[PDB]
Amino acid sequence: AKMAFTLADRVTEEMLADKAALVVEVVEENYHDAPIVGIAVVNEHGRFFLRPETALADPQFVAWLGDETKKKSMFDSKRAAVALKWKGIELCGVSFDLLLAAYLLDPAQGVDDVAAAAKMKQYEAVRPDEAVYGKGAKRAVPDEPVLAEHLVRKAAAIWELERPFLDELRRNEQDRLLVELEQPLSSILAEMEFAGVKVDTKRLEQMGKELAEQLGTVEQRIYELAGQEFNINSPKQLGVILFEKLQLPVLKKTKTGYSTSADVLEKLAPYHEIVENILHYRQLGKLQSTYIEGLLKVVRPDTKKVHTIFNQALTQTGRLSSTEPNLQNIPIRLEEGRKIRQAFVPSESDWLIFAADYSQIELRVLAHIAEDDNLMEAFRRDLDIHTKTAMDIFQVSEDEVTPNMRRQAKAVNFGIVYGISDYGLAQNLNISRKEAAEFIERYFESFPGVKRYMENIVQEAKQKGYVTTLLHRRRYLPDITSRNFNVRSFAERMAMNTPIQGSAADIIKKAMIDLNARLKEERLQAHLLLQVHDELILEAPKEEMERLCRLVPEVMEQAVTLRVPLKVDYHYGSTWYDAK
DNA sequence: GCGATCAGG
DNA sequence: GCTGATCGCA
Ligand SMILES: OC[C@H]1O[C@@](CO)(O[C@H]2O[C@H](CO)[C@@H](O)[C@H](O)[C@H]2O)[C@@H](O)[C@@H]1O
Ligand SMILES: [Mg+2]
Repeated sequence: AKMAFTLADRVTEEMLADKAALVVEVVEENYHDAPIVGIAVVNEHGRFFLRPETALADPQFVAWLGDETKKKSMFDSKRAAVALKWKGIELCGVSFDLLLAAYLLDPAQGVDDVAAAAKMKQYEAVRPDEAVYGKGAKRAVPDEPVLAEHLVRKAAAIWELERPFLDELRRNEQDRLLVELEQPLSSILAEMEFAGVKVDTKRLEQMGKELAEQLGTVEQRIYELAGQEFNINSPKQLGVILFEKLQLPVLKKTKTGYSTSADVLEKLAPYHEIVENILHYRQLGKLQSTYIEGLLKVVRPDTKKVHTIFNQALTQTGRLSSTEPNLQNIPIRLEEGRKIRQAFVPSESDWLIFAADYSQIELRVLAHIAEDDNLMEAFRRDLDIHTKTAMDIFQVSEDEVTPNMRRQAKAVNFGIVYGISDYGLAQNLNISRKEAAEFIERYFESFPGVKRYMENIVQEAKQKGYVTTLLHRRRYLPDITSRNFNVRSFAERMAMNTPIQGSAADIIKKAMIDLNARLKEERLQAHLLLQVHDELILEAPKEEMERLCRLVPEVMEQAVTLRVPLKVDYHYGSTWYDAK
């Protein structure tokens, strides 16, 4: 059953054909400055395995890799491209990425390796990576014979699977989504990750010192009020102190014990002074452990930069995710946590951070897809959407909208943007499910077009089995037919929400591609560093700010043309914190 | 390893 | 509502 192939000791001309399935294996999960353990090539002439030290030192092979006219089919090309960038080698001509193809066909399958993608087309002549490399403290690279056969089988699977995957994408009207959006985006993300973001470690360390002192003060105060010392970080130990020793009311319980989440503590604060201190401790501890110590752990000592990895094939909405570190959830709401952003600085002297964000892109997308007259008019007038929503649902003039009314209208809009249930809204506003439902009812009366859309999209999901986005991304919802109210309800809200969130994801991805093309045409040194769902973060020479102030918003606003305009806000400064 | 927690959009 | 990082405890 063994698969034939040549275990080459040298690179030959037949290995450099203009079309091939290529495997440049990086076993380490985090591929930054990571080892390439082997290379496999499959083309019209045969199957070949090459030792990295050999292939990567060969001028012809390196030239072949960087030749845009020599087309390669791969799985997770970004991983290979980045690992190669760290070695000063350019990878060009990737015309098909099986990971991205599988992801577009069905994001819910969780395809994470060639074997998983192959199984989608009943191809099983390849082993899962985990079976070959193991996992955890057991994860390691097998002897050459085992490694070589695995890489060749993966290349062979890619070679065989390109056509059927492209055929199905074509049927789904997703061929352009792969070739014109996701694949070009993959290269841009590779550049962003490789560039990394500079961190002011001295500043971070100084902050940690301060928090350490503040944590010590609050920590001691907590034992003072509790009358004893315990592990505040232990929900179990803390639960004992709060609900047994101090006799605080049990307003909520968890699957295993007493609930001590912030929302619960907030309600208990009036009963005892220890509560506010626990909350403060929680806040400081979160910053210290996750955003100070955690960040410092992944900063590269030599360059002082962090190189995140964007997972482009994970979410069912089309959004990106960020890891090691996660740069999509750096604090900003509270001033104390916001200061963390002062640690993210430009990578060069006299450069600045530039940040541009879409203003309410999700609700604008909803106005467009639902063709709701009221919502479209609101955005055409560039109204404060929360104030407008409050005016409509509570039936009052703009002057009559109170701060509490706007806050609740804003919560309703938040619920619409993320597709939360009436139960979730009730929880967020600390009201009854019935009152939350009444708010939603009033909203649909004010925005009948949105109501019709939500009804129609649910019916469409049930009829076709999936829902789609502006650029044809797809999400299957098998649970839409469940006879279980909760399971079905969740699916219906995803049917409602995915076209909204997913289309917003499509738009910013296209904006990134359009922006990089524009930056190159204008020969600006400015470059993308991060994407945080509805915002783009760049760095550039201070002398390019004025040009970026006009260029970036324009490109982002013109990425697509909707029934309502798109609006982009922007700021720049010496640190990410200052780009506000 | 996994629940409980909390950060962002 | 989701994804990722932390912690404590299995
Ligand atoms: O290279 C990213 C790419 O690989 C997958 C597996 O095919 O994820 C792996 O690498 C990520 C970055 O280190 C990890 O977060 C993840 O746990 C690991 O399996 C894909 O999901 C991703 O698109
Ligand atoms: Mg915004």
